[PDB]
Amino acid sequence: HETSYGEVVDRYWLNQYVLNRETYDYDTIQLNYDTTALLSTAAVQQEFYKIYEGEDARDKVLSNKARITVKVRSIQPNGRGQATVRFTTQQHDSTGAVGVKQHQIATIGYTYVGAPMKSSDRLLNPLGFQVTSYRTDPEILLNN
Amino acid sequence: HETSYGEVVDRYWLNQYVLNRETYDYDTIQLNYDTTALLSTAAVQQEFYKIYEGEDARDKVLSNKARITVKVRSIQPNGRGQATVRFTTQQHDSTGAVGVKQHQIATIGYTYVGAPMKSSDRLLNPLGFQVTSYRTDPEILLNN
Repeated sequence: HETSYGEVVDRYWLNQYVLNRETYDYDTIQLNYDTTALLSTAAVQQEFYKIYEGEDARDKVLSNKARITVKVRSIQPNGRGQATVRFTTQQHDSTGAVGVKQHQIATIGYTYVGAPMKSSDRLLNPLGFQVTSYRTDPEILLNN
Repeated sequence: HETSYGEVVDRYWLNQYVLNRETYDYDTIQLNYDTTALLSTAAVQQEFYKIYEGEDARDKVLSNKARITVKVRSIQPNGRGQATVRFTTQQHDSTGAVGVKQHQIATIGYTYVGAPMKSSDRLLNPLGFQVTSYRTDPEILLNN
């Protein structure tokens, strides 16, 4: 139960993680941010929080004047606690300007630590899913 | 695996159901509505959809001019496929008018039907959680 809960359950949590972390939408940002934090180890929390700190904090810069919309294309767990997630992001400014679609890959380390101590956390993270490492990179696209 | 996945997992799904079904928030209604539909049997879907149909359709009436905020207080599964959920609702109009807090009980029948056929559904409902019956009633409050 620590390493994996099988492909379907691991994909559920990985999907929830990528969607909540990579989406930028003022309408849902409280939920997206809190979900991402809940599902991250302390070290990954600190990495994520920096996106929302400082002069370039994403919420300060985008405000309610742009959305970053995320489409997950595939999720491949290796069954050993790592996964890759292929996803696209695209920024839509409230003015109607649309950015170029970005093809990305998240490389994710994860584990399940057991039911959280606090009832409130346990209600939203029953198995103690925790992302232990997270990075994103451009996808390789070999055109023919 | 059909009747229950244990208290912690059943509470996760029951909580998600009540929050998504009973919350009214224009900012999250697409997600709330779709989640509720996904997690309901066809018969329960038809009951839920009626809230959003006709002249008194809740989205038509409240628009983006009010929110109904939900606080779940307790969730008691019986381990046999039924649960009660104690929750409060309170309407906040965008003007600042606030309604009286409503103390409610949801009586819920549920089951798990297995991984959905469609990949898209399976990513959001990995175990095939399905609400098979759902009603809400005022909570009994015996004051002393």
